[PDB]
Amino acid sequence: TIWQVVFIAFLTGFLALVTIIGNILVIVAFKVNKQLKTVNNYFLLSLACADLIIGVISMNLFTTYIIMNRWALGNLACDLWLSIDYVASNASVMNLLVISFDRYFSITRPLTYRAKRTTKRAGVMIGLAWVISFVLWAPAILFWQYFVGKRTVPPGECFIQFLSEPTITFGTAIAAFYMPVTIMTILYWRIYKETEKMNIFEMLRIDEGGGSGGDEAEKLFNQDVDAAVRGILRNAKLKPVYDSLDAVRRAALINMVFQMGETGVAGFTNSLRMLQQKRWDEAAVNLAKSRWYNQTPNRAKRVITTFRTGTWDAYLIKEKKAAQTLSAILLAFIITWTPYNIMVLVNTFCDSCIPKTYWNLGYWLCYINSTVNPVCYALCN
Ligand SMILES: C[N+]1(C)[C@@H]2C[C@@H](OC(=O)[C@H](CO)c3ccccc3)C[C@H]1[C@@H]1O[C@@H]12
Repeated sequence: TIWQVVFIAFLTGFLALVTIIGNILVIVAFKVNKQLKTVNNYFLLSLACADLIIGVISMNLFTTYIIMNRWALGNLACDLWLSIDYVASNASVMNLLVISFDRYFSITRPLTYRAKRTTKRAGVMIGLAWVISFVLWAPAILFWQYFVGKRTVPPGECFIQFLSEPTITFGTAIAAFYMPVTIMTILYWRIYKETEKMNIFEMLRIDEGGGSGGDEAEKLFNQDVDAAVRGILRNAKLKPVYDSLDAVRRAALINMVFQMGETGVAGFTNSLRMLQQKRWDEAAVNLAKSRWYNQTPNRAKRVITTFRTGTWDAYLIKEKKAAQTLSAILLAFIITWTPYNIMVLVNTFCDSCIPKTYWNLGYWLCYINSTVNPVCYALCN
């Protein structure tokens, strides 16, 4: 009847504005605050831009196609709305690929990539993403009916002409969803597994606020770490303490030797006794009331915490939070776009087995994915 139409228009209207509000609020928080324009947060701007377009146009136009059950906007308004919807969502999956590429190279190759992530290279990746999405859809939707010589799409309805064949649509489905999802699936596991994955060499790197050095600097750094341990073994007051410590707290001991020298570390008599006597809680308070905690508090606070917990929980707080963001992003993407692509996968091997009702619900389900992304920004960061 029409009673369900009213309810349909209310629910679809609610999701339209809340997507827009969420996206606009993100952009304002990017243009105002100069502390949110980072490398990874710059890619979240392109996502907020693409999702905003869908919320203001695609969400508003596709609703009328369901309500009136007919397209009454013309032929020039049809091919444009499809181009807008397909380019923005294609730039969207390109943005997600760039986001997933940044974290994968920052973990796998932290020596020759972490110091290469600039704003210049970030602006190009986004710029190219929007251009590539344009070349693949705009001519294929606008200038395909002319190459044929006629418009296959009948008046009153609206759909892409070159995607009439289920075979082509399926091929489009794989390269565009199945292939990026499987890639981002492999990347995410590589990032989540290589979380720790944490040695002394990188431990010092953080405390120094240090950066990735050359290939030769790694040869010298290893010799310095190896020679530091030899000095601890030579030391008659450090050797018994160092030997009783585990591989995690051993490195934390070298952290102080690298800083204050072997002799300076040997000063903490009461602390070293507590470390050998497995009294971690008492040594943490003890090391926090020295001159070392007052000279370099942030460096000490991470070393002291390493002693207390016995884990690398003081050097992964920024990296684990970076994985929680991507986890919330790809989860919403594979839970919404999948039921549509499942149908595309199925529709390829049959004729009439998937109702237009399910194609509509499968279509609208992907729209709300653009709404979760602004929420994931306030749910993680
Ligand atoms: C708005 N949608 C609902 C349409 C259908 C789906 O997209 C797809 O599944 C296909 C590939 O399977 C696709 C279309 C365009 C761009 C990339 C993929 C989700 C989004 C996307 O803009 C389209």
